[PDB]
Amino acid sequence: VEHVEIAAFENVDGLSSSTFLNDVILVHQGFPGISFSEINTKTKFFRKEISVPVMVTGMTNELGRINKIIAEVAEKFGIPMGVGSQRVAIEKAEARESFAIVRKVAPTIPIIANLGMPQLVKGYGLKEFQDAIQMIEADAIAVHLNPAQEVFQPEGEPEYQIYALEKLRDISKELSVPIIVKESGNGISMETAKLLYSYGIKNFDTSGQGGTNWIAIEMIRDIRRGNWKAESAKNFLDWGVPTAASIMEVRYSVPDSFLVGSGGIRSGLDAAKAIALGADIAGMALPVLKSAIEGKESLEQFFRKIIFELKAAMMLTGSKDVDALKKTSIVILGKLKEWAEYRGINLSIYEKVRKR
Amino acid sequence: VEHVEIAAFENVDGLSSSTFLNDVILVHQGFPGISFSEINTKTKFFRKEISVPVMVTGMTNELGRINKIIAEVAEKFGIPMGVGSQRVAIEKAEARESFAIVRKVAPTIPIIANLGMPQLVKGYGLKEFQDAIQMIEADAIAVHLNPAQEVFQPEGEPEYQIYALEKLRDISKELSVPIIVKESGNGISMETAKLLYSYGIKNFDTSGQGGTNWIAIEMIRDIRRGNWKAESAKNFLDWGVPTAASIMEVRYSVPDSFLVGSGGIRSGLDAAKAIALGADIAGMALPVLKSAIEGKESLEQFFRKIIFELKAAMMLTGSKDVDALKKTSIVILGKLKEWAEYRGINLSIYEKVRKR
Amino acid sequence: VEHVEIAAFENVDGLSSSTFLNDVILVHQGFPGISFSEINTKTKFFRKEISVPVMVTGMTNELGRINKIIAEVAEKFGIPMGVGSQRVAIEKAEARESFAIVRKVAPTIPIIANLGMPQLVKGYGLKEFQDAIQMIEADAIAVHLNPAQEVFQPEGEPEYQIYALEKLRDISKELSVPIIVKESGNGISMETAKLLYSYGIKNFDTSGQGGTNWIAIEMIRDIRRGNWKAESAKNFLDWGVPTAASIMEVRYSVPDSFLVGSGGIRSGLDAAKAIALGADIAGMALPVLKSAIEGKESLEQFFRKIIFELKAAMMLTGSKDVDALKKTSIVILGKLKEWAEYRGINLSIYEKVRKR
Amino acid sequence: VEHVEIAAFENVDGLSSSTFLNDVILVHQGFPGISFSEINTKTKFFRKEISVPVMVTGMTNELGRINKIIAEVAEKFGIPMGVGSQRVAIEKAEARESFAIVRKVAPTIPIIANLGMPQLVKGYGLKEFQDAIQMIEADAIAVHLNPAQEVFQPEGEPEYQIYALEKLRDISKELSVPIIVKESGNGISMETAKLLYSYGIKNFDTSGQGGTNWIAIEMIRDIRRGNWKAESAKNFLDWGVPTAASIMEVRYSVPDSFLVGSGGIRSGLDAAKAIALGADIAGMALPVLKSAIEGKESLEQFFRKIIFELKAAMMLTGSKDVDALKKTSIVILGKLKEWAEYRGINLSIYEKVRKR
Ligand SMILES: Cc1cc2nc3c(=O)[nH]c(=O)nc-3n(C[C@H](O)[C@H](O)[C@H](O)COP(=O)(O)O)c2cc1C
Ligand SMILES: Cc1cc2nc3c(=O)[nH]c(=O)nc-3n(C[C@H](O)[C@H](O)[C@H](O)COP(=O)(O)O)c2cc1C
Ligand SMILES: Cc1cc2nc3c(=O)[nH]c(=O)nc-3n(C[C@H](O)[C@H](O)[C@H](O)COP(=O)(O)O)c2cc1C
Ligand SMILES: Cc1cc2nc3c(=O)[nH]c(=O)nc-3n(C[C@H](O)[C@H](O)[C@H](O)COP(=O)(O)O)c2cc1C
Repeated sequence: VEHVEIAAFENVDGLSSSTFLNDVILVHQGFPGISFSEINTKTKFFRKEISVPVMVTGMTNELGRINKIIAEVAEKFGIPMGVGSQRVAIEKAEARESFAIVRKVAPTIPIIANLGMPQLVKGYGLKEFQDAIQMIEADAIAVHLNPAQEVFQPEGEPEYQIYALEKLRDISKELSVPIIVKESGNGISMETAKLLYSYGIKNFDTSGQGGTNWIAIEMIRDIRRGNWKAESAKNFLDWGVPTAASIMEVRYSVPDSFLVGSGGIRSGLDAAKAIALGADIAGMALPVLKSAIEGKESLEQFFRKIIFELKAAMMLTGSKDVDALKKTSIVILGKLKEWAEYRGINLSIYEKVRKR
Repeated sequence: VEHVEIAAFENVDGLSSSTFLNDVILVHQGFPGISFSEINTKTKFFRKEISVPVMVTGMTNELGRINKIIAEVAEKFGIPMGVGSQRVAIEKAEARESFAIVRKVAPTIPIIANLGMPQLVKGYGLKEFQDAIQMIEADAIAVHLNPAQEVFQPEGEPEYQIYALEKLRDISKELSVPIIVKESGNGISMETAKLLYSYGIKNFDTSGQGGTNWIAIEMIRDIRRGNWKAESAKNFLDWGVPTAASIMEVRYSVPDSFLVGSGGIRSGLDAAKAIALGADIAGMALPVLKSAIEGKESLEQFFRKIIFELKAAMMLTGSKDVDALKKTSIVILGKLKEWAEYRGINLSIYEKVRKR
Repeated sequence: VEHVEIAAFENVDGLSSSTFLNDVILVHQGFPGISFSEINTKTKFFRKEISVPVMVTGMTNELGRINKIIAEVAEKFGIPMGVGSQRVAIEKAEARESFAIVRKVAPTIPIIANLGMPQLVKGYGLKEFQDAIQMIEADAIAVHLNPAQEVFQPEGEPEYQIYALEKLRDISKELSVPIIVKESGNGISMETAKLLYSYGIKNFDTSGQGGTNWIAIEMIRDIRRGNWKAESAKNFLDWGVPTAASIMEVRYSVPDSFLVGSGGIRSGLDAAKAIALGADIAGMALPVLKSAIEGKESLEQFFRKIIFELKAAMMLTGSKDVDALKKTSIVILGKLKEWAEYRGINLSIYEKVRKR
Repeated sequence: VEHVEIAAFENVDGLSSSTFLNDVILVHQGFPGISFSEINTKTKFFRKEISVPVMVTGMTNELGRINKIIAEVAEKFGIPMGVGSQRVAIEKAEARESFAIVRKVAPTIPIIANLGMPQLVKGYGLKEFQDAIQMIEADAIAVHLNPAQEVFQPEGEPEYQIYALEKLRDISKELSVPIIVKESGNGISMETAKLLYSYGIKNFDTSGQGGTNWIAIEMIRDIRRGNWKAESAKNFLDWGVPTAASIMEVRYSVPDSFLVGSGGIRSGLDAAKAIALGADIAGMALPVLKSAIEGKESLEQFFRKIIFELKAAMMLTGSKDVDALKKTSIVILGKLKEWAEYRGINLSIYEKVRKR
């Protein structure tokens, strides 16, 4: 598919965009108070325990073999996996297999189902959610927001009438698993998290700018068909809430949330920063795709590296476990500091909130 | 004409200058609450409704055909258009046509007459103003300030005594249509807006630095004649109030103003930022000229793009209409923030005023 | 002489240093409320009136012809002129003419004698000071501080003991003309100004970093002799109080001072900024020397250029005279803002002070 | 030895790291109030007086000759010298000489022993400490922290259980000399300083980032071995507390500490800055190694240069002695300013603490 081709092989990772993660420093503790072998990376993911506080977030036959590779490696490492949109599989019986195998190959890890928010204004509802969940015996379902991508694509247009949320709220009352609302690379602001929260959504995946740039992907699609919209997309390459800013806004405005910090997480250090900032876990998509494309051992080496990097940051902050990481001392500098200040985030009360 | 030749084909657009608009961020809303097709870009321009909150601002035989192109396309898109200085048409009856074509080809949109503050200093009075208006059946008249251009031009030297403002006030009480006071690239400060406001001026067009650089144009003219003033002009290339700062200072110092945010507006995103910051409409001149020179179809495509970009910023901020855009969430960072703080602009109270 | 050779023809103007004047913005006024021909640049210099608020500051047969040129042009333009150090003329009768000529060629302007603070640590006293004054019928005497130069020069080491100030205080009591204390490229701090003030010094010339870099001059002298001190000098190239910061410190700590704002003043805009910030007049040395070396007509053109640029800044700020310019609206940003804040300069009470 | 090979000949000094000392400005005093020849650089180092407030910090048969050169030059200049880790000398009776020579060739200066904190959880205790000290007749012992280096090295893992401090605390009551706790290039934070202080540690050596980058050194070791941990070390090159930030944090959090400011000290201006910021003395390692390798006269010239540079900064700040330097006027700007602010270092109570 053209989207996968562009994302994996063109220069669109963080193109003219920023996570603001470089504005976050984890304070080095020269006397850690622990040994490396005592570091415990285990944490809760709803009703299950996972081995490392990171998930693979959703990415849409050839698509099913990447999904297979990702799922088996995720299972091995005890990390949760989101699948990409299950709309095609809801509609076409054939496509059901390229999702199913996930649970054949990953019996124990949390698996998160996926449908787009715009589908809720287009006839999708309780049944479809139940089908997407059943299809992979999912432990949760992610509902994704991608208005920026939809705005810049040749075809169709974004529809996010409030009805979607009213329906989602109804759905949440009969679903057997939790709902996560996630972005797709442009981030969740406090106004959006408060709005979602007001309809009963308590679980968020920031998916901020700085990682996969979908506006850049549509720019490329546009250039490829000589569409003038490409020039317009260029103006919006840096559009969105940066991941680090998104983590703060969501944690601040809904302190009881379960929070995935994703969008440009490219190292275990990035993952450690996201968690220390306020996330409960870090999410990754694009670098998982690129490694899985190289093959199973490449993705295994990828996760070994991400996990080493995470434990390195844990060790060097004297953080024996994830709960300790979430309260370790940080510095916030530069644009992220200015962002937080303008946005009314009292850093003093932020600190308190991130640490509880 | 030399000035048009230099503006169109030399490197004078934003030369060593800045709008400060890069310090303005529109907060992305992942659940916009609207569909793209419900976005309404209509707004008021004095007694008329326009289709988009953007105007072409004034730009001075061959200058009549560019005006004709601009005017038929502005009519098509339902956007207001200011003409360039009518001085030559007051002084020569034969220059009237290159303005009279405007109303034949654009019978319904607001059309804004144009005379200089220099003409008012020099004994233009009511009749000249009435004649400029009648010549194009104008819906208002813009009076331009260009002391910087006058300072640096090979020939002549500016006069801006308060007697001209006494004249303007006298004229305004007998005119059939409102007066807009606009700059020409170097922007309107709070002192200047307040002074004008004390003389009954309520409508402003910021025309701040960052776009067409008239000091740069005169520097080039000076270079061309081997005039030593070109070195002095170079020291002044970054002179003036940046467009974003000017929007802020005028809205802050005259809360009730009708305000055009102009000077370096080059995209529908720039336009959306200017309006969200505090302008009622965005103005553009130079890129409209450059597209009109290419032709009617080039300029039609230019406007479709501006409009698409505007609506994309409204969609992605959850702004269903121009009133909502005016109150959407922003971040102010960097030098603009330092500018505002130094100039006594409480950013807390600024938010209140811009949202009303 | 080697110092003039290096200053005039090597890369030492602003080398790795900064005036901080780029952090000072004069607020553009689109309706100035004055005309260009009514602008009055006349100001006071002790008991004389000068035509422009700028002086040539001191610069050390061939040295007497550059002085002669500078003096005749300064007389022509009505601007005060400091001579360079008169030590050699106190020490040798023959060296007197290369100064004396000054007063033959420049009978009316203020002329400022020059002796070093190192001469006061070394046994110059009243008579030597009187002789320096009489030799050129000076209207004031400058005593220069150059400890950085002395530190890094190949030969010898600085002495700035307190008895030299006791001596200056005593001398000042029997002198017929005022004493100005000036630096030589490294700027005057509030601690230094307050100390000088406690001994009766009322008149200061900032000579801050960002213009002529004397540490760079000595570095080059050191390099030219294979002297290892060159590498040490390199580490101190950005040593000193930037001119803009020095102006603020002296104005704030000695509000009643007469203040020359100098050190890196390279245009009439620089000069206008220095005065707006708090100086009574601006000072220049190096670019005058460079022009003088090309000849009298070149220097005449240089002054015409400086004056035009000063009047342009006055015009475009609506400042009818120097007193108006001193209270015109400014913006302070960036490092200078941070400098001022850290040094306890409340930017609100600073405004009050500079405006009186 | 590989670590010396890499430190001395690869690009690892300040690689992707920063001391933050460029954010510290010493205020120039154009009238110093002292002479160069009167400047007194003597200061206390526990029970001894040293000639200059700088030490050589510890660096680990050809390792002995470098040590012998360093020690004899340090003796000549009256500067204290730390040795590298004595672990091998404890285990191997042959290695004792390459440390003991130090004391034959430097009978009078303070000599500082060295063992690593992780040894305390691996069998080392009072006896090994007494041994280390006796072997070189030490005046103090340094216990080093190098967790970041141990994390990234091919072989092994960092062990810093609290037991190590419990043991160290016991040892401290029976040792005949003081204990200094030092980092090794990644700096000491307030949490770590306060933790050490709670176990009785009063003496600290910041060894902050910006100088020798041990994560970089291990990265190169990993590269050379084809180890994938190299890619992970690259992610951590800028990890740690910058030297200037560490000096502020330790002085702030343990105001009566004896404090060595080290990590990236490369000139006497860096040393002066470190001292004025709040250190008692400055420490250097890498540049001493590099000079020692070139030979005795090179190292002699190096110290001459450092000392001249320190006295230059003392002269130019009007600091007659080390006590005066510690209270001289400074400006803190930029990232260091932001770091201190985030970390709750009230810059006003900081000023008091560092000046007492
Ligand atoms: C090829 C590709 C396909 C994607 N498809 C989906 C999708 O079907 N569902 C969805 O929720 N997110 C989708 N995502 C968005 C990711 O889940 C993630 O939110 C975003 O890429 C930011 O993370 P990253 O920077 O680690 O890639 C897709 C991303 C990629 C790269
Ligand atoms: C070629 C040209 C001619 C102009 N002539 C006029 C004029 O006659 N009247 C006037 O009010 N403004 C004049 N303008 C100023 C514009 O109206 C506008 O204020 C300024 O160029 C800043 O907007 P921009 O950056 O979008 O060009 C002129 C601008 C251009 C480029
Ligand atoms: C070649 C040269 C020689 C100087 N000699 C003197 C001196 O004799 N007396 C003194 O007070 N200042 C001396 N100055 C310092 C200047 O008066 C002035 O303070 C300094 O150069 C900063 O101004 P500028 O950046 O405009 O050069 C000298 C400067 C130059 C360039
Ligand atoms: C080659 C080398 C070996 C080192 N070995 C030791 C060691 O044995 N003990 C120790 O405490 N620190 C050791 N250090 C760290 C230094 O003492 C110092 O803390 C660090 O290098 C930062 O200072 P610098 O940037 O001036 O080198 C070593 C440094 C170098 C360059």
